[PDB]
Amino acid sequence: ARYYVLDLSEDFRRELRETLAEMVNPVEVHVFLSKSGCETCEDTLRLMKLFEEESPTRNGGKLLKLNVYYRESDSDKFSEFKVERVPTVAFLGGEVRWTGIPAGEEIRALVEVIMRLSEDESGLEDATKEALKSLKGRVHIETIITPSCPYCPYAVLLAHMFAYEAWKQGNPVILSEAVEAYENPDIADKYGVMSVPSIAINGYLVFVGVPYEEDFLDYVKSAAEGRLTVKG
Ligand SMILES: [Cl-]
Repeated sequence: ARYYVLDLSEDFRRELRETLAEMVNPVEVHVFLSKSGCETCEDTLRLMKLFEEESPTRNGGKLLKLNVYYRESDSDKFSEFKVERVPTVAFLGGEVRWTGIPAGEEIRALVEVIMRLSEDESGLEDATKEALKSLKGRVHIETIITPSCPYCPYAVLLAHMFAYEAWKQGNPVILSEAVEAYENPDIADKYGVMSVPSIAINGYLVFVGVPYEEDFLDYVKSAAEGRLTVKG
C-alpha cells in the first residue's frame, strides 16, 4: 500500500525485542485475515509474526501468543470475536482491536497495548477505573486513524485502555476499535472524518483529536446513556 511503510528490519526487531523484554505476563493477540480480497492481510501477518518472534521466550513460552484466523476455515472464531472486517488485530475477546493493519505510527500504540495488558495495568486514573467497573450500557468506540498519523496512537491507546479496564473488571461493555481509514474508507466517511484521529462512539462522531482521559470518561458515560455531552 501507499499509506504505510512496513519496517521489518533488524534494527526495529532489536528495538521491539528490547521493549517487549519487559513484558510481565503473556498476552494473546488474535489476527483475522482472508486468503483473498484483502490487500493488507499479508503485511499484517508479517508484522504480527515479527511481534511474536521479538516477544520474550520464557520456558518455551512466547510472551506474545499469536493466533491467526482466516474467514474461511475459522468462521466460528470470527463470530466469537465479532470480527467482520480484515485485517483485524484484536486482544481480549475482541474488545480491543485494530480494524486495518496497525502499521506506521500505530506500532507505538500496538506495542504499548501489548505492554499494558502484559502488566495487568491499564494505567488509567483510579476514578476512571471505578467508573468503568460499574458502567452500564454498551459502548462501541471507533477511533478513525491512518498509519502515518502522528497523534492517532495516543487516541487509540486511550480508547483501548478504556476497553481493557472495563474488560478486566468483568464488565466488557466497551468495544474499542481503531479503524484504519484507507482500508475502511466507508467508516471514515460515515463520520465525515476530515482529520485523524477522530473518535466516534455508538455510531456518532464524538471527538476530533486526542482527548484527555477525564474528558473521554465523560464522553463514554454519556454515550453509554445515549446522551450527548460537551467536548468542554
Ligand atoms: Cl479465507
